[PDB]
Order: sequence, then C-alpha cells, then structure tokens
Amino acid sequence: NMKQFCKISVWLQQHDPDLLEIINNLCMLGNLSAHGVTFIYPKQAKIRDEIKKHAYSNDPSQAIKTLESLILPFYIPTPAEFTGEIGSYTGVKLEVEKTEANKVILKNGEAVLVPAADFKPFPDRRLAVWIMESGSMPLEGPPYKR
Amino acid sequence: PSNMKQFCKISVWLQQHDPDLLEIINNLCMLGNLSAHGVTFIYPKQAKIRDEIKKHAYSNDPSQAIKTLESLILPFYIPTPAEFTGEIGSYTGVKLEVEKTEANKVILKNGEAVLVPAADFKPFPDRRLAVWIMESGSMPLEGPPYKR
Amino acid sequence: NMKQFCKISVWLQQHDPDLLEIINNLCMLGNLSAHGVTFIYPKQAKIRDEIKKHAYSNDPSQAIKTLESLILPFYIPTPAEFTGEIGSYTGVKLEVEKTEANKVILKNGEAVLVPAADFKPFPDRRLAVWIMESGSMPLEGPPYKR
Repeated sequence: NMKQFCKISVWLQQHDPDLLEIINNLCMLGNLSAHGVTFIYPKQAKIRDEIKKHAYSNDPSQAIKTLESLILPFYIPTPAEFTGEIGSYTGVKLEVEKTEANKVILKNGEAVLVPAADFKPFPDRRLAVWIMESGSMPLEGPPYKR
Repeated sequence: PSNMKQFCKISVWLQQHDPDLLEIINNLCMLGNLSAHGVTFIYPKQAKIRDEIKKHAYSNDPSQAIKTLESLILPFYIPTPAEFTGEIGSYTGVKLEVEKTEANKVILKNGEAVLVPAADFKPFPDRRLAVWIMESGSMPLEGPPYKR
Repeated sequence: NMKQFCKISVWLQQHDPDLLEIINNLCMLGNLSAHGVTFIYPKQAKIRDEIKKHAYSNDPSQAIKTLESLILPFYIPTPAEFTGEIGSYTGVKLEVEKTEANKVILKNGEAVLVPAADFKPFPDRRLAVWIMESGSMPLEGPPYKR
C-alpha cells in the first residue's frame, strides 16, 4: 500500500480495483495518465455499481461517458484551480456553484468534491484526485475551449 | 471480475476466455501484434495446438511458439468469410489460400484450418477487430508470401 | 517457467513479483526496457527488505534511488563488457576492482556480481541480468558522461 503516487492507477488500485479494471477493459487507462490529470472518484457505491452494470452490459456506452465525465485532462489540486475553461473528457465545461477552502460544489449535477486526503502525488507530477461525496458530474452542457 | 460483452481490444476477450494464452503472448512480447490496418486473431480450440504453444514457450527455445502465434495473428480486418480473399496473411507473411467458403465458415489450404467466427467477440463499432475460432487444422506457417 | 526472455520484467515476475510490483508502483518499469539494459538483482533479503520499507513509506526517495542504482542503461552480458564509461541510472560511474570469467567485483561498495544462471535473452534483444551475491551498488560518486 503506497502513500505517494506516481500515477492515479496506483491510488485507484488501493481503493477500487474493480473500477480500475473497467477503465482498462474500456481502453481508457490513457485518459488517466499524464497537460495534467484530475480523477473524480465517486464515493457512493450506487454510482460505481451503475458504472459496473453498464460496463458489463451488451452496450457500455453509458459507462464510457460516465467515466469520461469523471476524468479531467487538467491539474486541479485545490479549489482555486476549479476555474476557467476546464472540464472532463466529455468536453463539458465545469461551472462552480460554491467554493471553499477544501471543498467545491459544481453546477449541472450538484457534485460535492473534496480533495482525497490520502492521495498525494510525486514531485512535479501534476496528478490530483477528488472524492465526489454526493451528486453527479455533468454529462451534457456548454463545452470548454480546450 | 471482467465480463465485458463488447471489446475495445482483443486482449480483453482473451483475458476472459484464455488468460494463460494471453500471458504467453505478453511474456513473448507479442501484445503489440494483437493491437491496432486492423487485426484478426485465430484462437486455437484443439488441445494439441494449444499445448504445443505452452510447451514451446516455456522451453529453452520459444521461437517455435513465437512462429505459431505469428500464424494466428493477421494484420488485417477480416470479419466475415467474404474478406478471406486477396493479398492477406498472418505475421508469418504467408498468403492465405481458401479451400472452401461458407456463410459462417472458412477452410484454408496449407494446414486445413477450419475457421468459425467467434460469436461472443463483438468489437466496439469503431474498432477493426475480429476473432475466429480454429476448430481443426493448423494455420499456414510456410508458403508463398502475400504482396505487401 | 520461461527459459528465454524478451524483457527483464518476465524474469522478475518469476523470481520476485513483490519487487516487480514495487518497480511498477514507482513508475520505473520503463527503466528496465531497452540502448541495452542490465538489471542487478539483490540476492540478500534485507536489501530487498529495505527497498520495500522505503517504498511504502511517506517518502520513497531512497527506494527510488536504490532501484536506479540497480538498473544500468547498458548491455553487459559478460565480465568483459564491465569496462569504460558505464553506470546506473543514478549516473555514478562504475569502477571494476576484480574481474573473472563468471564474476565481477565492483568498487564503492564491493558488489559481487554473477550473471543470472537462468536468464538468457532473446537473440536480438540486448538484455542482461546479474545477481548481486554480496555488497552494495554505488549511490554517489564521479559520474560517467553518457
């Protein structure tokens, strides 16, 4: 069990090996590899099992877009960086509803995001992991200029 | 565990059906041959073909297992019996000659390879991947090469 | 078991899966892949004990630097090639104290290196594995210049 992380997959392996297995079996591990990378871990098991349900269905389309909505190609370590033209691999721009010192609430789903207390990246490696305690990440909306 | 119904790469299908064979392909540094010109994989159903792959791989000279696995991987997208035509072949370079064609079966010369499309291999719509089941015979190893 | 190897990782997967997992968890698997590559497996347990301890600590800096000293970006199959401007990923130049037909003893730690009896590379692959029966690989010193 690692305490520092050179890649997000090592963190996800210690928390949810099943979800990491789905990311690999969907050919999406490259989206998790660092432009920075910020992963949104859905804490609620109902969300993750809905991902597993769709991923192991005859059409994993919804599991793909949902996992795309949880992976941002940007390095966002603190609430201060949750600003500007940023978003997930779906392309939908994220809009902040409320900001705090260690918490962020987004619009278009009301997703409450708190930085992972145990995730800490290697020196100068631009990786970040947030915990989605409630709500859902946006799926459709205005795009961010990439 | 992994129970994908659609496949973004052939290794996912192999991991669920034959994980030991996938480990052999990885241990022989041949996973790149399986990845996307489009790729068609021929899965060996019979024991004596698969056992010789395992034995040759874990022997002092794994070259024979490498050549056999090269015969089972075609750098072409061949989903149906109709596509088994023209200058196509495996990584051995040998051109495939069709003996008899059916709606859902192909028999090849130079080994009597009886090939049936794997029904449970359904690739992603944007992936030029195909998996066939060799029910008997052997894929061509040596023969006239196909024009590159 | 494999008798011939296309990459060092397959050999380490058979002899020490724990050490391979550490290398992957430190994002150092690429250091072992081929210019040639020479891996030095520490036979003594406590050297591998300390690698694991520093790896899963709060700061894996030492486990990283230790593994860097065990991986050489050069193809050294026999004692005859243990000469010239050679060294590990730490950059420190290796100086040979004693050379034999099937053994090589280094300065700056008295590392006794014998080629692995069961590692035979693929014909066109420049990979070699040595067993460090005693001593330590150099950590600091004058660098060879690439």
